[PDB]
Amino acid sequence: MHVVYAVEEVPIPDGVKVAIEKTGPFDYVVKVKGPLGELVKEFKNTPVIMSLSDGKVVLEVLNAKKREYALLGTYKGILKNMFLGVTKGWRYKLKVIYTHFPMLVKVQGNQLTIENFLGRKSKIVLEIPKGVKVEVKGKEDIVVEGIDRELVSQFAAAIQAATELRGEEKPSPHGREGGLGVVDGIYVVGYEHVK
RNA sequence: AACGGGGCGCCGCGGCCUCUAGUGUACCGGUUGUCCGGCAGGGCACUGCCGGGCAGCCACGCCGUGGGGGAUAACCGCUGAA
Ligand SMILES: [Mg+2]
Ligand SMILES: [Mg+2]
Ligand SMILES: [Mg+2]
Ligand SMILES: [Mg+2]
Ligand SMILES: [Mg+2]
Repeated sequence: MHVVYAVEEVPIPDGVKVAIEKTGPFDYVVKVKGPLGELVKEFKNTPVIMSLSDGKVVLEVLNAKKREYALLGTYKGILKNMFLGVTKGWRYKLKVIYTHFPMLVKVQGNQLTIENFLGRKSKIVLEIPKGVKVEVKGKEDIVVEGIDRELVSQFAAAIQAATELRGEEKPSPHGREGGLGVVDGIYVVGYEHVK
């Protein structure tokens, strides 16, 4: 379809300061300062016109096709996620599932390490990025907290994918005659806010 | 079974000659037949033949011969609207 003009509005919440700066012909840099910290995002080569209006961010498209009109909801969702990150934060939870070999997960510094995964002598080591806090709850839960939902979710995805094997090392998901197979690893169980 | 850790080959490539092996009509010795009168020394038998063998060359000998980064393929995921 074709759109002569479309507009969307994201209401800025209390205590959150938004700055929008034009760094190019169609580029934007957005800074969101909240109680929990600061978030910075870039929107490059975009048809969406972003502006500020008395506590709201206005997103506008003029003479847009479907591919340009779809960007309004995406930018709205990104801005809402940034606001919720600076206000309440983000906290992703992961579960540690083992069948015979317990997987010792530990956070030392900005390395997170998994030992004894399936009895492997090798140890999985992951570099925790800036602005992500990793905590190990008991022998079964992992918590990743931050103010960037994309960064926190990406790190949780990396943690889950570290325990998934590929190639010839991939074990059979199901057992003999249809039972459960060797399903061992760390599974992202969900998300919530810090506050 | 596997990841991970330790050890070593085979194939190829590039060098080297210390060792070992080959050659080595440089060199040294033994010996057959005949000629130089005999001994000695020697000619020829196309090194006469046999044994050893420096240097050099050489392999059948020795030495070196790697991890990493980037963008990616097949795809696997995060966020995410229409
Ligand atoms: Mg060679
Ligand atoms: Mg000889
Ligand atoms: Mg004589
Ligand atoms: Mg004569
Ligand atoms: Mg002769």
